[PDB]
Amino acid sequence: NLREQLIVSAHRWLSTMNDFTPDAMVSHRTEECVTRPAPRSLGFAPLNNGQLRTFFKTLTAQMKNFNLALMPGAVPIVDERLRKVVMHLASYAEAACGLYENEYMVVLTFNEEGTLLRDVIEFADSDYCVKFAERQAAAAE
Amino acid sequence: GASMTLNNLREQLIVSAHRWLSTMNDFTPDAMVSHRTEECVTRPAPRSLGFAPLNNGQLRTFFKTLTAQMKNFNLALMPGAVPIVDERLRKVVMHLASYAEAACGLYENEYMVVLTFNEEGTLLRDVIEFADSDYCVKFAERQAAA
Repeated sequence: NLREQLIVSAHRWLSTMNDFTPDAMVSHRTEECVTRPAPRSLGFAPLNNGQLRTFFKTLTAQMKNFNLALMPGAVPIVDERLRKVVMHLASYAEAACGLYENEYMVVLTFNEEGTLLRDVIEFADSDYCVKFAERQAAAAE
Repeated sequence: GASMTLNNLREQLIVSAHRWLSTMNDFTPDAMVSHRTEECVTRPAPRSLGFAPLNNGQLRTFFKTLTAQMKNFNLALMPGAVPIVDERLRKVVMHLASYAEAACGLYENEYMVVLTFNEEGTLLRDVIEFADSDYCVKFAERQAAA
């Protein structure tokens, strides 16, 4: 059943982000998979798997105990025709300048079998991203 | 008629999602709260913006303010985005861009919206509006300065 497979693959993706190693975080993707941070005002460019893995190499060295979880009451929204899963998520991590806590709407798109990830839209709380960058800059001096 | 067999809830949900967009672009308070169930709320997100949900009456009052302060409003799918439809849950997800003209200049926001419809797919029963919160905060600043 396609709906069940898409949900399994969406939970697997969540699991690989929580593994929080660069190899695990880019696992189970198609060759041409693209990760697209959003909203556009953040100015973060999309990433292929190699660009993403390189970014995670530094991310996983600067943050610890990353956790991604469904928001309370949130469920996977599944479009079987488009092989898409939408999830409302919360993140937590530990940084040099304290705690990181954010909120996201994520759109996952899978291949036609529903077994490999081929697109991610990661729509973050941009106010929090901006504030966190201010915190990092504050620690820089 | 009744003895013909069927092979279209997805198409119905897409029609109602596009109707929601078109009535938003009509940009009158009445149009902007139309085709909703009696208990429907609009839920601003992320939580950091600090806004509680608005019921139909609260939302109409909000839009009376908004339609008095902005001109040439447009709400539309982001470039290249299409509606994402979960027939089982009666949900439609849309990545949207807004445009309007205010006293302080342009209003240009971006959202991920989750519409939930009633079982028949003909009335909106819930909206989550996940906004670009940095833009929201900056636009509040720009408005205060003016």
